[PDB]
Amino acid sequence: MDTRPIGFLDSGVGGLTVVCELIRQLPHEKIVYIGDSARAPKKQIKEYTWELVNFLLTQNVKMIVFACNTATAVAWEEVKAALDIPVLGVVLPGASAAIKSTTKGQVGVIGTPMTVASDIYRKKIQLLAPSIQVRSLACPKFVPIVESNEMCSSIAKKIVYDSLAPLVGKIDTLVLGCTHYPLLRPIIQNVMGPSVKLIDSGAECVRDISVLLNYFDINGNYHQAVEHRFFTTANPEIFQEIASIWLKQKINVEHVTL
Amino acid sequence: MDTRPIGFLDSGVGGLTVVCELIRQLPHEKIVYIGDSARAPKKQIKEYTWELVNFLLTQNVKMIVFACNTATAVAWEEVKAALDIPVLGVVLPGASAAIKSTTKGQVGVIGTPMTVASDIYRKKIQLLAPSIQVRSLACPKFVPIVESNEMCSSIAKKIVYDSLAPLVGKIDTLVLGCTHYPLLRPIIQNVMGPSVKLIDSGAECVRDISVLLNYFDINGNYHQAVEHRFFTTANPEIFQEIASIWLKQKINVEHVTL
Ligand SMILES: N[C@H](C[C@H](Cc1ccc2ccccc2c1)C(=O)O)C(=O)O
Ligand SMILES: N[C@H](C[C@H](Cc1ccc2ccccc2c1)C(=O)O)C(=O)O
Repeated sequence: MDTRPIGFLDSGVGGLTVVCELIRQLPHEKIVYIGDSARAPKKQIKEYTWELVNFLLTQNVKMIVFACNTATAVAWEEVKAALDIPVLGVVLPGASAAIKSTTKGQVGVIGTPMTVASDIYRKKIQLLAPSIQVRSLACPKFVPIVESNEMCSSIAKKIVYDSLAPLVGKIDTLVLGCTHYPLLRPIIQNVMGPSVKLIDSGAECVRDISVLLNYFDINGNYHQAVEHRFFTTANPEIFQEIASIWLKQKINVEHVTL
Repeated sequence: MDTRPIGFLDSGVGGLTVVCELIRQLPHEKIVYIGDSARAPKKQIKEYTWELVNFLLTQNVKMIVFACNTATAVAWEEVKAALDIPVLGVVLPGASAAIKSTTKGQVGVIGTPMTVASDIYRKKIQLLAPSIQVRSLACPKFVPIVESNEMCSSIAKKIVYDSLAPLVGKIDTLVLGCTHYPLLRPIIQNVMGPSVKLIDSGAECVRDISVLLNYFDINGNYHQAVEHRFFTTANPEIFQEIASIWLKQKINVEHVTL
């Protein structure tokens, strides 16, 4: 019965992969997505996140999903306990998925410099499972390559190659700790080898959403969505581009100023 | 960090399959299981369930799982909204799993006479997804066959055969709507044919538990369980038997009188 949309707060266009996963897994659910392209330390990030949470709230969402790994690591738990509606991040489900797929216990997590600096993935993994060895590594060149949509670029494959070098042959499972990275998946697989299982946090988060939607009895109509709404705090046009390619369809973005 | 056990309230020994699923999927979690073998209408079942909930509560559980389809259908939602700790049933996750696996939209759910009379599975399936055709059918001879542990019995296979006749070739997916039935799985598959996907509610419930344990940040120690405790309101010895076979190990049952 609940026709209210699920809200997504991202730091830019990265979270959009989480969205493509939702549309893929729960075609009937409606979406409210706000990506704070503009703006860019920690305490300051909480403030920014809250601004985006309040907006999602004024959009009557039944749920809020932190599609941003950094935001999750900094405010997720706080915002989660301060609201009555469900709030989940992409970090925990990716860590839990990794914990369960590790064969030897040597886990590698890559991601944004800030996500890695927050060291959230390590702290969660070794909190639920202390014995597992976690190896984190920032890949600052990955995000720019994705937004360029030049993944097949042999120039890109080199960056992926050189960037992962430090982890090659040292881990049994690698966590794509940035929602941008699922677009570099094939390349990442090759560079690591078929012996390394890759965990897509965003995708693992969507699989958690259905379970949560059930548990809190707030599902939408399974046979009916189309009323999707996207908000960005800057670069509305470049946003439409990237978003229209990943979601394979032109989408209407609305320039917002919180 | 949460070392509190997960509580299981069953109507007898059936729920034990849900337990074997937990032990299988989350070996580290601890268990408190109460099966009300004694006692046996609707309003009266709520009272009985509550008695078992209060007991589980006096056992300091961090979660309560209705391992009984009938109890779930009658009190789950009530007890769930009256407690601060998480409470999930086996019905919803089995219905949601069926909704998602149905190819044509012709779903068949079997189970206990009471579960079927409650018509809970139909109501939930056509509530979340109105267009799906749901065909329910009581198999009162199934439970007795399982407790006898004579499944390979050609006499049993006949009962399974004749009991499912009404659904054969009329559904694309069949829901094992009784926690007892997973033990008759092979037989049930043959009688339906490889074109029918079977949904094991109990198993689908356990897969939901991990997601919930995460969400409510109440996981136990992943590397440590052994402190499992079983309580039955009658027939403690016959209980030890059945339980020791399904769980492949002698287990200590405690005769309780709520
Ligand atoms: N996800 C990266 C940017 C983030 C930075 C960032 C992290 C959190 C934010 C929260 C609210 C508004 C803006 C934010 C920006 C990162 O490097 O981890 C990107 O989309 O380029
Ligand atoms: N699960 C069946 C018994 C149940 C009956 C039943 C249903 C709910 C109960 C709740 C509390 C105490 C006893 C109960 C007994 C059924 O037929 O659906 C069995 O184990 O034989």
